[PDB]
Formats: sequence, C-alpha cells, structure tokens
Amino acid sequence: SKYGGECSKEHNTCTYRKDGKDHIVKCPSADNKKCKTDRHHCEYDSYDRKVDCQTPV
Ligand SMILES: [Cl-]
Ligand SMILES: [Cl-]
Ligand SMILES: [Cl-]
Repeated sequence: SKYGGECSKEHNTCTYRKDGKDHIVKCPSADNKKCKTDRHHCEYDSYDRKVDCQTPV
C-alpha cells in the first residue's frame, strides 16, 4: 500500500521505492505535508493516491 523514501528540501520531492525502483514525485505544497527538513521520511500511499513529506513518527 505504502511506499517509503526520503525527501529533498531543495526540490520539494519524495524519492520512494516501489517494484524494485526509485520514483521521484513532488511533495505537496501544503504547509504540513511539504519537505521542511532535508532527508525527512516521506511516503507515497497508493491506496489513497497521496504523498506526504512530513510522515509521523
Ligand atoms: Cl531505479
Ligand atoms: Cl501552491
Ligand atoms: Cl500550521
């Protein structure tokens, strides 16, 4: 369902692993989902069709 990776603060992207490959998707521009901290964990949720670059911990 959920595919994990790390985000780029400079580019506001999430690079996630799926099917043995890395995929780079823009993070949201929303304040509490964008990449605020370089290399923060991020997730692509394939069920909900959404990205978050401020995943909880
Ligand atoms: Cl790859
Ligand atoms: Cl915007
Ligand atoms: Cl806020």
